[PDB]
Amino acid sequence: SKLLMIGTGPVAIQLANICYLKSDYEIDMVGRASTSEKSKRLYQAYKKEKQFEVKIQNEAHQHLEGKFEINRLYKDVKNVKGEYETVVMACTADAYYDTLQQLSLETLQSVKHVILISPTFGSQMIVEQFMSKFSQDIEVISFSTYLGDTRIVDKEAPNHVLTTGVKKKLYMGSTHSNSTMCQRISALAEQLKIQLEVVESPLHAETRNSSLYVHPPLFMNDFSLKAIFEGTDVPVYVYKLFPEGPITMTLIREMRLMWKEMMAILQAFRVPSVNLLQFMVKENYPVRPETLDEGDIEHFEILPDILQEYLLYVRYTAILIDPFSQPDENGHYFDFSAVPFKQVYKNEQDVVQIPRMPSEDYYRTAMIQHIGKMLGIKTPMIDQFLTRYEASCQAYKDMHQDQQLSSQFNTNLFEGDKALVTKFLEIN
Amino acid sequence: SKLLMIGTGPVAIQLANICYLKSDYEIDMVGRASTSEKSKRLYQAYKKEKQFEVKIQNEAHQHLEGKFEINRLYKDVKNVKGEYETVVMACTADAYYDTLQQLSLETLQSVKHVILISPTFGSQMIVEQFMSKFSQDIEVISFSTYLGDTRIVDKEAPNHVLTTGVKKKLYMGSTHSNSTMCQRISALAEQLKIQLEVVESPLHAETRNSSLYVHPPLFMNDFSLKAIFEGTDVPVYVYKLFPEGPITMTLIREMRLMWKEMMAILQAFRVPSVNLLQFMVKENYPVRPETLDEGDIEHFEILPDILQEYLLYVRYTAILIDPFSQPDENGHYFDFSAVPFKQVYKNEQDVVQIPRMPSEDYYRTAMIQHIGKMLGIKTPMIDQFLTRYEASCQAYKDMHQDQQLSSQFNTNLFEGDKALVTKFLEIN
Ligand SMILES: NC(=O)c1ccc[n+]([C@@H]2O[C@H](COP(=O)([O-])OP(=O)(O)OC[C@H]3O[C@@H](n4cnc5c(N)ncnc54)[C@H](OP(=O)(O)O)[C@@H]3O)[C@@H](O)[C@H]2O)c1
Ligand SMILES: NC(=O)c1ccc[n+]([C@@H]2O[C@H](COP(=O)([O-])OP(=O)(O)OC[C@H]3O[C@@H](n4cnc5c(N)ncnc54)[C@H](OP(=O)(O)O)[C@@H]3O)[C@@H](O)[C@H]2O)c1
Ligand SMILES: C[C@H](N[C@@H](CCN[C@H](Cc1c[nH]cn1)C(=O)O)C(=O)O)C(=O)O
Ligand SMILES: C[C@H](N[C@@H](CCN[C@H](Cc1c[nH]cn1)C(=O)O)C(=O)O)C(=O)O
Repeated sequence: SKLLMIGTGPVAIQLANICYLKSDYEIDMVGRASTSEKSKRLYQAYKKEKQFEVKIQNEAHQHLEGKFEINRLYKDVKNVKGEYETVVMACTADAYYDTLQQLSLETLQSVKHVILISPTFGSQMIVEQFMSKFSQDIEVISFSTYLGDTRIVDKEAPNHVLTTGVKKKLYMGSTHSNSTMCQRISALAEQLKIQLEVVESPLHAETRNSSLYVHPPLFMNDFSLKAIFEGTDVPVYVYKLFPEGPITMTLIREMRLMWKEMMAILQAFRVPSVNLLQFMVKENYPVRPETLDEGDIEHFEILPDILQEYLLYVRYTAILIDPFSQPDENGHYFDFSAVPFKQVYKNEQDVVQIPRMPSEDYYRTAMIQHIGKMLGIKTPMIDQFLTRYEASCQAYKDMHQDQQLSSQFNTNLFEGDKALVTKFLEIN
Repeated sequence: SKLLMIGTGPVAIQLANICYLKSDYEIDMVGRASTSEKSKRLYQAYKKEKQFEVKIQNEAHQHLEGKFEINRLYKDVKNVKGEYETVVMACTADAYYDTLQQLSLETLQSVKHVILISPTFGSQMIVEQFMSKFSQDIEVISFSTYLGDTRIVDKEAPNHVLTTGVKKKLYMGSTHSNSTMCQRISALAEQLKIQLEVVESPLHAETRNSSLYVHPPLFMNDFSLKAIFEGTDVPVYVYKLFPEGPITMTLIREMRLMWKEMMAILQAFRVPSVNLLQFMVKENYPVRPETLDEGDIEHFEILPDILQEYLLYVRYTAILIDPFSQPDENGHYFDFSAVPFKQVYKNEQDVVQIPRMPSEDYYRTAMIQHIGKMLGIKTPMIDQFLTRYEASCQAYKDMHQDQQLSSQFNTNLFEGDKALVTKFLEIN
């Protein structure tokens, strides 16, 4: 009956409301004031109101709203003490190791379940291997992705969040097939009316995330990298066609390639492959039936390389607008394409930060590169994504010697995580 | 020293100014008051001012401007009498036969040169065969296209025209290789600083028109045909992607197919094939080097079918905007794509007209279908374009029994033209 929620962002608050209303756990949450003015605003705000709040936008999601109070908000990870049966990781996947290793020996020995909300590929292996020094039979659970979109509308009230969308389908894998925990999640899922698919293992669920395959080619190329680190003369956009954005036959080739390096790795683990196009079309944003042939979507994996690229290119062109939106009187639809790049930025202590795109993709990609080596698999497109990103960081360093920079710029991070995957893989 | 110019549109007026300033011909022109309120406005306007005028927009085209007076404006074709050495066809290609057959026996016997300004594929054969009953050694000349863009700014002054663009390259073929006429055109071409390419025959020049390959798939499909004959709830556009316009993997397949049916026919006549993509890109509107690989443009004809379609699709997507135009401060370029469909319309005597797209493409396509049969070549995509167009006409007839309709709606036109090609082809 004790639960530790690592995160104080909108994901963590949404999940905390779910555990509050539909579980028997006493819930403690943990951010970082030792480290983050964002966490400190949240802590200060919760301290004042003594309540979090989830609101909703679409009323089909009633189950998820509610005002609530938790048992204990910890200010910083090191402050955590005592025993916790279940731990929920509602932070970024590149902090899972860093954050667990700060918990006490006493705390780590008590843990039976670690649930990973937004894992990358390989996150369960890292977390299973690290937890193995403390429990003997740790249960680790992976979702494909967070269940929807939650955000803070007002930065000044970060304890008040708004869930706007919910995903059509999530996946879920456990180190312990059909555990009590697994069945409790499933039951919970249908309370919330969220289609959930249970799959053989955590790895399997972690590969059912489109962003794995799409974010790296989209953000780790010279066009995107310039827009983020250097800036451009006129605004450019993530989803537009060159020169308005990065998308190009080249970019699409790099995506097919990285997709296949990935399906090589998953054949090794005997995990089914992903029909990337079907995923995209039947689970993210839909296109008109006239745009793509149902038989090409369905057989995507057996079709020729050039044809796969064609189909992908076409997918992106189809979503320049929202083809199901309400066109205005001139035949013009909503410019769904016009998503700006987030650029490098100085936090309130004047330190240069790299935004989540592509920071977190560096992490994801670095991990898949390291899995790759250990397994005897090639990854030249991955290697290329990383080279490009490492070069832009260095270039930023050379170009901005007078500015304070974050550890995100440094080489080569994730040693602990790499070691942990190394170790895990030796064993099986 | 007598020249007959058939046409009183802006093409004819531009060409008449050229002959006036740079030839030794007495120039007569001929329209149709028996038939056209457009021709009658022009005749009335010329009658009043006793002068035509070409103005220019870009000053790189000086040579082409000028005010001028011709020897005789005929009101109608049948009014033509006397002898003419040279005849210039500045009318639509589907009227060449109809209009020549109205001239007197005396006139037709005098003619030595017929110059065809905007021929379709097969136009020279039609005109050579028909002229063979009158001259014995008629010279027929074909250009790829008219030399640029001329228009009337003000409908009320249709004797005043504006040439806005000039083509990068035209082609030119004669039944009489390297004739005096051929050399006089070439000399004239460089006076005007218009790159001209001389090719082996008229047929050869007639296939160096992108519209031959592009207009039929773009306009003779259900989406386009609906927009023209029926209308749509919101405006749609010729060059946009579905659902904003017709362009679709399907449409692109139909274009590759019709392109190849065409290259089958041209192999028979031992005429070189057209690299459709190179034509498009290096001679019409240019795209950024990052959009297409130079090696793919260059080797286009030997590349796989699916890849050819990909490349074409990409070409069209690249020209949604003008990628060389001056983007505004939000990163947005000129919406070069937003060309409306011209719809069926009632002339001033309440008769329903079908616009040039796709009227003239019906003609072009009907001719290539007829060449096809006679030569023992397949054309199922052509047949399909025509079937579709014939069906929409009929549907229009069934749906608008209370409205006066033009002969453009009727089946099956061009018998004379077909017979003439039949005859020509038997002989060689
Ligand atoms: N709707 C969504 O926002 C959404 C949707 C899909 C997936 N996700 C993913 O789920 C995770 C949490 O989402 P969120 O919206 O709650 O984001 P967030 O507010 O940035 O939450 C991350 C939480 O972990 C902390 N943290 C620890 N180490 C961190 C590091 N290295 N970088 C950044 N934060 C770190 C953050 O502290 P501070 O608050 O002090 O920064 C915060 O409390 C993220 O990976 C996110 O990409 C979110
Ligand atoms: N810049 C351009 O406009 C341009 C560019 C490239 C190619 N072209 C082509 O060159 C030809 C002439 O161009 P234009 O701009 O001078 O067009 P236009 O004004 O419509 O000229 C066609 C001339 O021929 C007459 N005509 C005879 N039979 C006709 C028929 N069945 N349908 C339509 N007109 C007929 C027209 O009479 P009325 O004047 O009484 O209609 C007119 O005098 C057209 O085929 C056009 O597509 C034009
Ligand atoms: C913003 C960041 N990542 C999103 C992905 C957001 N990507 C979509 C993808 C997309 C493709 N076409 C239009 N939108 C977007 O840019 O809004 C997520 O994990 O759900 C996050 O975790 O909050
Ligand atoms: C309008 C008609 N046909 C044109 C073709 C015009 N087609 C272009 C082609 C195009 C492709 N992308 C943008 N424009 C257009 O629609 O303006 C010609 O023969 O030069 C004419 O003869 O005057």
